Amino acid sequence: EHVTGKWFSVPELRLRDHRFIVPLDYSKSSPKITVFAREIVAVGKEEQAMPYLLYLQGGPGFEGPRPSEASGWIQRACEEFRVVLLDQRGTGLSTPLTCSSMLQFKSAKELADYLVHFRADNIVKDAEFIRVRLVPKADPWTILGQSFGGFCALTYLSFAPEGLKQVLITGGIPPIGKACTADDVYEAGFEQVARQNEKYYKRFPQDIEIVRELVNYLAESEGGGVPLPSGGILTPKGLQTLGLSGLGSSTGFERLHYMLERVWDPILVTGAPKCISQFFLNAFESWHSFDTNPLYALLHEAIYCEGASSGWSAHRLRDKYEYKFDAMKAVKESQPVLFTGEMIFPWMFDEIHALKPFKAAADLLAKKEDWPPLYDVPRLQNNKVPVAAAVYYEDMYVNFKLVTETASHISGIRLWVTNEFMHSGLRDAGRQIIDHLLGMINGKKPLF
Amino acid sequence: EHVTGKWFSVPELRLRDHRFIVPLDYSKSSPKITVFAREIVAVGKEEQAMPYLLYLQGGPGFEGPRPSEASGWIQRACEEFRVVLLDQRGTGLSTPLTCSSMLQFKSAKELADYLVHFRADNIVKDAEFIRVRLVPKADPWTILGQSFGGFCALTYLSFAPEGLKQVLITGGIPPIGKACTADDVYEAGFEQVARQNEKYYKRFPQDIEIVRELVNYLAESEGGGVPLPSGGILTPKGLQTLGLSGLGSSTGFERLHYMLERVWDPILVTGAPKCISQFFLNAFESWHSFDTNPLYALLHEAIYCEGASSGWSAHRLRDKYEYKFDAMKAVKESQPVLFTGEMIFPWMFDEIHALKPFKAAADLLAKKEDWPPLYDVPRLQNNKVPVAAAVYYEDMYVNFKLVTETASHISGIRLWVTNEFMHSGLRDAGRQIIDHLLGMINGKKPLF
Amino acid sequence: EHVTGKWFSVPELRLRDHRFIVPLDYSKSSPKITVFAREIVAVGKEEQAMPYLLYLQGGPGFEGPRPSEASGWIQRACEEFRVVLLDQRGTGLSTPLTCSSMLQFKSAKELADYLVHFRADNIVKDAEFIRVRLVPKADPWTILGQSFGGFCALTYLSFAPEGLKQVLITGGIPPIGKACTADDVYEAGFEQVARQNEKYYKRFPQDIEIVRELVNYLAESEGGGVPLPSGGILTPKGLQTLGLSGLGSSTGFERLHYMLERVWDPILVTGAPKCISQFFLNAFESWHSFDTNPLYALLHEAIYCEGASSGWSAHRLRDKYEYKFDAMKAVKESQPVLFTGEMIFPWMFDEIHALKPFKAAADLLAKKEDWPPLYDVPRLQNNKVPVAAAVYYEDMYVNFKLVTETASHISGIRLWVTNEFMHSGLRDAGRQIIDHLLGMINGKKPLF
Amino acid sequence: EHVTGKWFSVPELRLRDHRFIVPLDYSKSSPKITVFAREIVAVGKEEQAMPYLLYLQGGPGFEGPRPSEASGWIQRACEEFRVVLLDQRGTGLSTPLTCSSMLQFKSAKELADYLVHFRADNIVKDAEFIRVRLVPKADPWTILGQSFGGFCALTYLSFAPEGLKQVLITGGIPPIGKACTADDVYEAGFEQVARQNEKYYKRFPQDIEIVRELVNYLAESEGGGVPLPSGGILTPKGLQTLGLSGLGSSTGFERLHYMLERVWDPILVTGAPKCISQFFLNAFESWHSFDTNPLYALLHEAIYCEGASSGWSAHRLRDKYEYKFDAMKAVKESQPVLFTGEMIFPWMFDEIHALKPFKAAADLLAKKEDWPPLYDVPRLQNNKVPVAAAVYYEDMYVNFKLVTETASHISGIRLWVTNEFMHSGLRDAGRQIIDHLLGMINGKKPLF
Repeated sequence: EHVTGKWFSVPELRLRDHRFIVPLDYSKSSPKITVFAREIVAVGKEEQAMPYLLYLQGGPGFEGPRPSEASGWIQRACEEFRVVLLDQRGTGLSTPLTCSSMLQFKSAKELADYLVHFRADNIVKDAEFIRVRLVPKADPWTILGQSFGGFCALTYLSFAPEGLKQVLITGGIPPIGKACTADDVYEAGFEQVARQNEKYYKRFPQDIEIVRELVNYLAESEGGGVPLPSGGILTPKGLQTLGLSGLGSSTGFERLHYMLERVWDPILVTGAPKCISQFFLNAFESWHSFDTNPLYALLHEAIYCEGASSGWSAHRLRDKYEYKFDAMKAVKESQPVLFTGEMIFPWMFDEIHALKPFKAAADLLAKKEDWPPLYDVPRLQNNKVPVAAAVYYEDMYVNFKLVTETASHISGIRLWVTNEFMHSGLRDAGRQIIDHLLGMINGKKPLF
Repeated sequence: EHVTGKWFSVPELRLRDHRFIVPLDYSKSSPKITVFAREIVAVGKEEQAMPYLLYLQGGPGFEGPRPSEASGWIQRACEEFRVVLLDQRGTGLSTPLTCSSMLQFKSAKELADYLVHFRADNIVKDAEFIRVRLVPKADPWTILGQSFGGFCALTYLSFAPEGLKQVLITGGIPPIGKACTADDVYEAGFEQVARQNEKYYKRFPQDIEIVRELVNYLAESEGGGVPLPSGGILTPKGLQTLGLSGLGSSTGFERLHYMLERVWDPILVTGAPKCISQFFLNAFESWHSFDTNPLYALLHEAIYCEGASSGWSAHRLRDKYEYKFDAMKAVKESQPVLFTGEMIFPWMFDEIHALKPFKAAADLLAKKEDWPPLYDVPRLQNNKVPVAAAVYYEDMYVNFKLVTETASHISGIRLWVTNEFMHSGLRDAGRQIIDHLLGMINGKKPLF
Repeated sequence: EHVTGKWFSVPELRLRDHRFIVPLDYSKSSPKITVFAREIVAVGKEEQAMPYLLYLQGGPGFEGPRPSEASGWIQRACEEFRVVLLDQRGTGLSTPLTCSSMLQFKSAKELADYLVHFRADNIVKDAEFIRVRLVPKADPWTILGQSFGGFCALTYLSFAPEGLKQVLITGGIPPIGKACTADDVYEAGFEQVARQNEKYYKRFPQDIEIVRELVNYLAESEGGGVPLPSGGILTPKGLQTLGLSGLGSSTGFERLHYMLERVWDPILVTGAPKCISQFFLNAFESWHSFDTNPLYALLHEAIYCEGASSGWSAHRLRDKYEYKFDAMKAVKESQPVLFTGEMIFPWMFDEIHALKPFKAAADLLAKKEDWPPLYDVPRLQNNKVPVAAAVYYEDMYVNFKLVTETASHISGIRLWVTNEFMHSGLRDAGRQIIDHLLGMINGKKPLF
Repeated sequence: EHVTGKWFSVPELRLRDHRFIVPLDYSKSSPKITVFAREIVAVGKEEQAMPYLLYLQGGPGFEGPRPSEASGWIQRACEEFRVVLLDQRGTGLSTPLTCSSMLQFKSAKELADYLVHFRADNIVKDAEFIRVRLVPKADPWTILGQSFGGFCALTYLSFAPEGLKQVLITGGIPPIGKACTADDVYEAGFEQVARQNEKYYKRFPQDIEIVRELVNYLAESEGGGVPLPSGGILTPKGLQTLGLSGLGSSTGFERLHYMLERVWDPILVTGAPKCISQFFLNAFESWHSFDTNPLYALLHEAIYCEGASSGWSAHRLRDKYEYKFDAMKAVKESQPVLFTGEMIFPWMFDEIHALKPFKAAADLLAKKEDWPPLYDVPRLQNNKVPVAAAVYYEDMYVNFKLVTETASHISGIRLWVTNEFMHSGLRDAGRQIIDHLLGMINGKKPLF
């Protein structure tokens, strides 16, 4: 089954939507799920025969871009390609596993045994099920992957590379070659997270006292925290999560300072006490995404598993660095408190109200040993499909050593190391990323 | 008293903060208030002498711009001046009246006697208190007003105009010359709101069935609306206020369609009912500002009063148009339901959870009939300060027929009527708005 | 003693020469030396007071840029500073140690005791001697260093750091922290040279056979070679030095392909023997710089020495890599012949006619211990001068691993890593380099 | 017989080489010669049908462009045409007549009887033999020629107008209508050469003494000169030959001044004699091209012959101007000494070491009568092929008055006179030269 809507406009572009009915598990005919994609073109090119580009989104539970106008990489891509934006399984409009949707299962065993079908390998099987129907004569297409969309791209080079014309990857080469790589990722991740904290306080020296005051006030409170507007808790452990975007994203240092300006509430009536501001508690409750995209909490470590369980791998490895990462040791010893990022911890399923009912199913995932494979190293060592990659030298989401060690196992890969961009660099000056990566494959900047 | 911080850097900008201690009520010495402003200059110009520019922010209750990069109108303004961004009284870092802050007052009589000090005719006395201390030799300065910041600028042209070099306005010309203009504003408002709804359903035709089905489900639920995560309710009246920014801001039409794509949850497991999605409820609760900036609800109609009571004028006028604006009538007579904007109603203080304790103080303000005046028409009728205004022809938030009569009383005003921007226009290619406005005063485009 | 010439013109640029009389060695009063510098400004600014910039030239033994028009980085720099181009002592117009000029010394010991005064520390004492006489008020100035000019810049951050406003470096961070780093620099050099040879034959597959047929005819010829026009000899060991400019720079891969097409001359008269072409022998003799800049042979390995000898360290290291770099093993075993990098060898003073008499003085330098030091790590660790550096990821001359660890010993250095450019990146796209490196210090890009 | 190679890449361009067998003399069909042309296109256009363009390099005996990137005129031409670069017979890869290769001929008569086949009429026979099997359908093509390449192009319009779509010329219009025009060319040549020397010493006044001191030293030296590194001799007549490219070409004035700074070696040891520098003698030996392209000396005056001999016409014409061009008279009278233009003299074969053995064959050519035709004026007077020419008003190499008489005989020629450019202009402003000349033919700039 395949159905599609009428064309519609946003300023400078034309858009259309497609819906497919596809197997839950390709080992069976039944049950089915819906999968959704949106096709985009520049004005006046609705019927024109052109090459196709597939975009694969940057994170385990995130949806396709949803543009309001032509800008950035989409505007540029539309100068050459039909652009296809795919809503990955369980997110966006492709059978969504919202915090309300996952309450339909009676028991944690049923939820865990459903969630295992949503992973990188099935995302690639759905992309192949789309191009054989969407593309004229079932021709090959180009793919662009950001972050986790780059991990999907290496699974596509490993299995069914016959559909690929050329591959572009931004900030998205994974480590490969072990039954679970998660321990090597987080052991290196804490070192970049520590260095990004160094840069933040070096730029904004005044904040060291502000976070100190706030960590005391949250810890001296009767529960080790304070209630948020949506019935969750803010605690000194919860405060340390702001780094996930506040340190690793391109506007993060700028925004994190402007939020720490508004922490306390003013005394209007004399004799009233000093208090935490409702504006800060509302802003914190709106900063993260886990209460909205819960697959980014549940399936995060499972992207590294290829034959063994992760067992809450980030939570083990925090104990190797907790002499500097404990907020309570920091305030006692007069050290700055350190923020953390791209890593998840068991206690988040206690403090975040929307995750409360999934505490059991998250452990059944964390303990699963029998994860199927994601990559094929003997094939990648023999690859024929052209590959270009943007590699960021100071990236906290994927470590540079793990990238360059892996790049030796892809046969023909060309890559540019640059220091000039954060992990967000396909959004921030995205136009020149697409020009530079296409230029290598197209032959404008030949082997150098 | 006046205190000044150290400079800090944002990409291509240099920023510094100033804090002033100011009378609550200028009729006496004390109590005091703290007022905050941020001074901005381009790289390398911290010590250079240049003309000053003051920005007056566009809404009751809003903080100033908070820039994370140079690019926008601020980049242009920094080519010639050292832009000053003022957090208005009670709105931002200037002793904010957050929800948690307003709970300090023991009775509705105390809160209502305090909120009356937070109007436009005091925001202009703070601006005069600042320039005599901030500007070299206390020289005159130019002022830029967006929306409600234009209403402040007209009080400045009538009271203490001696400090002004020239005035630039975007939207923001009020009706003047009655004791309460709010009836006249809202009688015009429902006409543009009806028109803009026509255009929305002409552009996205399939949404006519999506809102219908949703209004029926919200009417059939127990006690009407479904409960929101913060303890509010989504009634079909609450669904109609979604159009406030959705129909009147430049990105609003596309963003409102992409929200209506997400309404229901998928039937993942057999026998589970059709159900409203946690994503839609969270997005709805994140859409409006009244919990974040409650001073925008409390003092909205009170900007139109000069010695007469508003008495919930927006709610009186709705009954004149109820034959088309009643959502229950639309689902029975198969007509499209209409959304609304820039109008606040009594029931919001029953239903938006953050506003629940302030209902009594909102009625004491709504029934007040002895406000001081905002304007002085005999002085506007003798004005010598140069004035340039950008006037948007199809503006939802201030009406063209009321602007064009008021523009006859300002003695030397030049104004540029255009269809090509919505009310958000200073944030939508603001570089050309500031160049075109300055070109009319400076003499690049002389009178014709 | 100090003299200066009259201004003269070049398209869009106005030049002027200054000549200084300087001691041969400091801590003594005599003998003297002349040192030459050339001031450059954009049109009409000759009388205008501006900041100064000094350019330190990139090869040991090379004269300054000598421009024919305003172009590249000189066109940019003259928008802001009064660029000074320095002919380093022993080069250009500054006491030139030309291949006939050095024949005035009656013995090899006499010559060797002269050449020891021409290192990087004395180049910084010359630059200090210029500033205090040339610059108004004797103020600080900004220094720019390509390659070995970056080695000079780190001695200027080690000794006399008071003269510096800010430092810019390009492909020029030295290794630091050992008595002689040359064995490491070379252990790493043969690794990158092997990589660049792989890319060359991967791009031009036909050249594998053309260098194997050529190495054979040269090995079969008398003495294993053929006579050059100046009476030197071409041998299979001598042919490998084409890799220096051929593999390490930005036009070398193309220039080296167009030269290898020209190797054999045609049979015009039947029965005439197959012979080596005069265009190839003339272009090979014209390809290197050792006939023109003999100081680039004699002092080259000495730039890595502090209190220990080099002892022909590049020749000592090729013995570890012999099995791939030997050209006669390569033809016997049917493998491609490799070309070599920025290395000097004992035999090079026998093959090249211009170097023949300096063979004895080369050994007296190569075996010399008690070289005075160049760097002061305990001052680099607590530096306060701003420093920016362009660092190239696939550089053949300075190894990335040695650069990135040495950058950790400068207190505030802002390096940017890139793969976009080769070592020549200030000549090609030089505008970008000055805008980006100034932008990291000036404030256009703050720390992230 | 025709062969073609595989494609290869340089930055922004794709290149391929074609090799053809042609007769030595078209009247006998034996012996054979191989001719080489390189085809160039922009990226991704290898297969696409677009019009061909032929380029004629225009130094007698010089190699075609040999590009390493897209820049100048080739970057622009490839926006419209399939560019074909022809190595003219006897140079580049088209069976080279280099020094070592001409030494196969047994006697001067054999050599002279070979060289008479390497002229401009046969270059057109070769170019027509290529079009008929390289171009699809054997269609017409556009041609471009600088200098002697425009010489060639008027013989193409004389003898094979069927193949020409249009003609573009950049200062290659010769004076036709006599049996040998060389006496007219050199009579008008010494006038320009004198006026260019007056501009040089007016721009660089300090050089007047430098050349005088150097002419005295060369004349007083043993045997009337100083020995070059290659075993040639620098005599004072040899020093005057710098002007060939030092005056008439675009950077010549700049370069020639920087070279005259380097003349003398310093005195490092007290009482050493003052001496001519090894840098200067190596630079002078590297300045001229006659060692690299001996066909440029041997077949120079032969381009002006159409039935009468040249008889060393430049050497004879010099006698009319000897009162100012003799360097020995100039020093004795205390006048400036003048550099010479593009011209060749009998003594060059006694002083340039590579030319020494060809002295006899040069005189057999210089005495040859019965040279065949080059032009057909009764066809040029009724030509129908479109022609566009860039004509330079102060050109050293082709005299303007000889162009303006010849341009009256071509029927449809449009020419633009300019003083903006020296003779080199197609390499200095390439882009705008091709845009301006095509603009006359295409109808951008109609008759006016």
